[PDB]
Amino acid sequence: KAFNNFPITNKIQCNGLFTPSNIETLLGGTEIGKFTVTPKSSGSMFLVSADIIASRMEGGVVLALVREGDSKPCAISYGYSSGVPNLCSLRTSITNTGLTPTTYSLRVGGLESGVVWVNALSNGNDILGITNTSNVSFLEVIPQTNA
Amino acid sequence: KAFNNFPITNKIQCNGLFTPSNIETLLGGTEIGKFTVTPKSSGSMFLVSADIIASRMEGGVVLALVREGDSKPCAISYGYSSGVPNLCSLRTSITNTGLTPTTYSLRVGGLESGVVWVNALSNGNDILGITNTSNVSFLEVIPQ
Amino acid sequence: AFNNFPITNKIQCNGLFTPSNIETLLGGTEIGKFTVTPKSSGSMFLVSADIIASRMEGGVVLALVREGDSKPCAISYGYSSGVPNLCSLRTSITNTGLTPTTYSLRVGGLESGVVWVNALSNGNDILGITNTSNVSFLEVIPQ
Ligand SMILES: [K+]
Repeated sequence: KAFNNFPITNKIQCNGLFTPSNIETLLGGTEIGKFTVTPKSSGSMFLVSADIIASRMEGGVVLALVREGDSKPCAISYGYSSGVPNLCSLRTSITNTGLTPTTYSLRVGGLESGVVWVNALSNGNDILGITNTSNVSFLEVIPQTNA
Repeated sequence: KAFNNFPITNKIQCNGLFTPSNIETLLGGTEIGKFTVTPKSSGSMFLVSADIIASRMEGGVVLALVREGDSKPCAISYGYSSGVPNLCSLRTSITNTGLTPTTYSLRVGGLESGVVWVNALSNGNDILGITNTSNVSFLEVIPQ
Repeated sequence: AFNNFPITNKIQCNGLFTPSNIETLLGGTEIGKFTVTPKSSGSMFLVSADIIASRMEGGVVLALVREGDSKPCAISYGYSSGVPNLCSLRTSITNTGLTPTTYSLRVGGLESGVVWVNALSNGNDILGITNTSNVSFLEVIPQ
């Protein structure tokens, strides 16, 4: 079937917040990447893993995956930073509805308040003075029919 | 080769602690899911990933995977929450014996003290006012 | 091909990661070495390191080094408040042949601080038992 990895090496200032008002809309957080994938197989799943290096002053990080054409996220996850960079992750298994190429958008933002930096320290400076890499991968798998 | 994903969306208050006296028993934590998988290949392994949204007042979260029929966990992992929700994960490779369906239970609880809420804020409220989703997946693979 | 490499020892990771050593081989403490051989050409390895780590309040750094290189090919970040927490590295590396290749995983403090792997910050067993961190290599064919 399919495997696709999408590295994200850009630094992103995510000043877009996630709130109870915007969480089920398209307005929450800040987009950090877009990814187009095509299932090879009927009846398959995409196992999606976003593993994002992020910093913020003490608080929560929200990640939201949006299928282009939908009006709200199809998966939402949560991370944390104390001030120092931490891996913030989203895992989901999406049931595929055909063989049409589909574009997903990943958005990142503070839980209710605060600015989140992706691939940087909490002030936007390079972590350890270098370029860092976050990753979003899509792995197509066939789920087992359980007897 | 078998694959299955098991979403978990209930808000669950995990009052069961993990302690040095219960960690090698079936009594630690609070069960948050139970899953039955069937290997298609003999001598395979399951790559298991539990990714659980959890909150607790400042402290450690423990995750334990228990194979039904065993007397203690076959895998143990650790997570953290400051009070705000955070993903707490267990990732392991588990050996399969034969082709019969096998049932696994996932337990979550505080490291030695504290209450852990799964899929909720530390007071049991909905995170961002919505239903939230945790996942446990099993991917069958042939080891080298 | 799938290969899993469990790491069970209690390891004091006293080697720091600093701006001066991050792009060298000198950062961190090696916690494991893994030799894998791609079965298919054009393939990638999906690498997942999930390491139980503790330190006094602060950042944990993880670096994967491929034998022959002068610096890490993947770097990730974790956190501990003083109690053990899973610190992870995820990456996809492109395979270049069908010959065995050796990788090294190093863990250390972000700029300062001792990190313990598979242990409390004083080197005691967590919950009084042996604990397990894992590094796996799953060979897959890309698009
Ligand atoms: K903290």
